[PDB]
Amino acid sequence: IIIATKNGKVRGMQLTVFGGTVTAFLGIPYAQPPLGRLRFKKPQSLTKWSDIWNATKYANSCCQNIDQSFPGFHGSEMWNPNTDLSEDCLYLNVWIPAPKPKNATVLIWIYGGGFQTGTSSLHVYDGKFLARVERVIVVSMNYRVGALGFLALPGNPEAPGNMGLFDQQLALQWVQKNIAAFGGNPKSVTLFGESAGAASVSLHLLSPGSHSLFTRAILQSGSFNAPWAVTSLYEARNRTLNLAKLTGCSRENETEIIKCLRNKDPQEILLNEAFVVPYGTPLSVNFGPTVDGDFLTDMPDILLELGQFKKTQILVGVNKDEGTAFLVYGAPGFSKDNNSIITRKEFQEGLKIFFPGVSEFGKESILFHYTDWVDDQRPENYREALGDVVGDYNFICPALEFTKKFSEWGNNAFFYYFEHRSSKLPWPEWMGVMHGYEIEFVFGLPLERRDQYTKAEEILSRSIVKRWANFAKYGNPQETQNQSTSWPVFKSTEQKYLTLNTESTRIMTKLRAQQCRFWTSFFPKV
Ligand SMILES: *[C@@H]1O[C@H](CO[C@@H]2O[C@@H](C)[C@@H](O)[C@@H](O)[C@@H]2O)[C@@H](O[C@@H]2O[C@H](CO)[C@@H](O)[C@H](O)[C@H]2NC(C)=O)[C@H](O)[C@H]1NC(C)=O
Ligand SMILES: *[C@@H]1O[C@H](CO[C@@H]2O[C@@H](C)[C@@H](O)[C@@H](O)[C@@H]2O)[C@@H](O[C@@H]2O[C@H](CO)[C@@H](O)[C@H](O)[C@H]2NC(C)=O)[C@H](O)[C@H]1NC(C)=O
Ligand SMILES: CC(C)(C)OC(=O)N1CCC[C@@H](CNCCOc2cccc3c2ccn3S(=O)(=O)c2ccccc2)C1
Ligand SMILES: *[C@@H]1O[C@H](CO[C@@H]2O[C@@H](C)[C@@H](O)[C@@H](O)[C@@H]2O)[C@@H](O)[C@H](O)[C@H]1NC(C)=O
Ligand SMILES: *[C@@H]1O[C@H](CO)[C@@H](O)[C@H](O)[C@H]1NC(C)=O
Ligand SMILES: *[C@@H]1O[C@H](CO)[C@@H](O)[C@H](O)[C@H]1NC(C)=O
Ligand SMILES: *[C@@H]1O[C@H](CO)[C@@H](O)[C@H](O)[C@H]1NC(C)=O
Ligand code: NA
Repeated sequence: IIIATKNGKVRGMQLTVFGGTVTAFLGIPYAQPPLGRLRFKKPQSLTKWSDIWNATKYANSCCQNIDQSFPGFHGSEMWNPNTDLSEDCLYLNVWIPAPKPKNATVLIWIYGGGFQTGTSSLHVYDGKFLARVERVIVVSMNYRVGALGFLALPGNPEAPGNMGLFDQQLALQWVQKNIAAFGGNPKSVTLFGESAGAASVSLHLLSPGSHSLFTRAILQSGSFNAPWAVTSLYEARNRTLNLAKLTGCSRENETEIIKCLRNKDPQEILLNEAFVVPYGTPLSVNFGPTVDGDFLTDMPDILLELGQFKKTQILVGVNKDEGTAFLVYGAPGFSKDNNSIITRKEFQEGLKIFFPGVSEFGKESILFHYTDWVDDQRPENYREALGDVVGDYNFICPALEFTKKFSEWGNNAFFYYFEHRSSKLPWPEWMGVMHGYEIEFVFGLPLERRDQYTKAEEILSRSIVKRWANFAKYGNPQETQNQSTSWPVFKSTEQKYLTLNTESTRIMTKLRAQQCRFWTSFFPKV
């Protein structure tokens, strides 16, 4: 029931899972609360406590703006924080198998949400199934988001940037110093995350300070080379200064600006974050990763291209309809409550939404490459094209390009294409296999029979869970016992990938070849 850590004792709680037992430690602090004069600073080491810390409920989520477009709708609200927002939010969770394992592989989850939102306490991130079923240890942490986690005055340690990434780093550090006491093997740590969490994972592969803190990496629908993932030094300052003007904190001394932003209430910072950009969408990564010179020593496209990253195996993948979720947050003619048949004029209006600072020719080039129809009279043509545009540009092609470049330096890489639409999916059918809806299969929620997933979904999650765990444990995402399709390595010549679905698991090649030649070779020029 009680584990002694380097900083003090913590008490867990027993959970009944599938006729077995999992020990959860929910809400272990891993840093000094980044409060007062610590706001905007890198996270500070925690002083010991003398009592027994009670880790029996999730801690506070970090301060963040909430998705409000669909009040009462489970499809959006399942992603909103489900614990109190507070700046006092630097906590982590541990699920260990019962009985206490001897030398168990550790899985460390990093949530996404644009670097502006998200929390480790969400139901779909519940690591008790992985601990029960595969006897791995699951760790997840809260990390600062938005301006409070990523506001940047580069060089200035009062606000250097990438704080939330250093939050993540300090938690991986905690697992190294402490996870052996829980029965974990610190020499066998696999990072996994989704969306901005997957982008985070890839930045840890790049950051020298994280290289000794994990073994392997899993990137679900995200990588640092995605266009939303890294803010420029120009942008980051313009955004910091714009936040300052918006809060009356403009000063000539940059340090005085920070001190001024320290005396504002969390809510005034949050209210003004959306408006630091003029191209202002609910899907703006207003404050995100930057080249700080500490976490990130150089522009990550350069480090990737020239082989400057941790050499290890990666598991990378994407969902079939990455882009559809984002169309109901602004694109004209779209609704989750109808089939969103849009016209040519509405499609073009959508490109202006999602490509705000792009030339007319750039937008026409997108229209040209995506509107050469197999049948021009099919009314869903423009609706599905805009979805593919947003998903190929923002997720599928950056992940493929990341996998190609990473594997060219000699490491094994495995790529998947997830094409199963959850039977319990509350969004309409036109949105397909949505961004974020593999997560529940990965965490094994379909393994609970009471949760009214189908039998085929239980088997798909069970196979996925096995492959994730075999990858974490052995660097090889096979399922070796149930005459499963063998998952080949992804090589930049042949570019083989594995499809994930309830019917047949297939090996295909060159996912989205035509679309990604456009996005990776032509569009960066425009
Ligand atoms: C850099 O920032 C300036 C200033 O941003 C404005 O003020 C902030 C407090 C916030 O409210 C933003 O939404 C504002 O736009 C940007 O300059 C503005 O640009 C728009 C059009 O691009 C124009 O209509 C405004 O009048 C401009 N305001 C000022 C004060 O110049 C600028 O576009 C940003 N980007 C770059 C590259 O400079
Ligand atoms: C699908 O719905 C959109 C959104 O309109 C809203 O949501 C509906 C479900 C319903 O509750 C309406 O009362 C709402 O207005 C429709 O987009 C609107 O279309 C009309 C007419 O074309 C236009 O006047 C509005 O400006 C549009 N609103 C936008 C673009 O935000 C769309 O037409 C619907 N399409 C189908 C095929 O049903
Ligand atoms: C939470 C996860 C990541 C699992 O799933 C989703 O978020 N969705 C699924 C359906 C509900 C919606 C929830 N989101 C709320 C606000 O969270 C964000 C703000 C800002 C930029 C964000 C996000 C999220 C991605 N980004 S983004 O990758 O940078 C991007 C930006 C612009 C165009 C395309 C992609 C959406
Ligand atoms: C920590 O928890 C101790 C034991 O509490 C036991 O477990 C919790 C979940 C409750 O169900 C409680 O009724 C049980 O006795 C407490 O005795 C102790 O006071 C707690 N410490 C702090 C600082 O809150
Ligand atoms: C755990 O495994 C590592 C190698 O992966 C080994 O060096 C270490 O001593 C092991 N600890 C145990 C078995 O307690
Ligand atoms: C104001 O600027 C001075 C030098 O320009 C420097 O001490 C620091 O950045 C600011 N002063 C304080 C007390 O923070
Ligand atoms: C393999 O098949 C058996 C049934 O024959 C099933 O009970 C088990 O869960 C499957 N294992 C995996 C890893 O899919
Ligand atoms: Na081309």
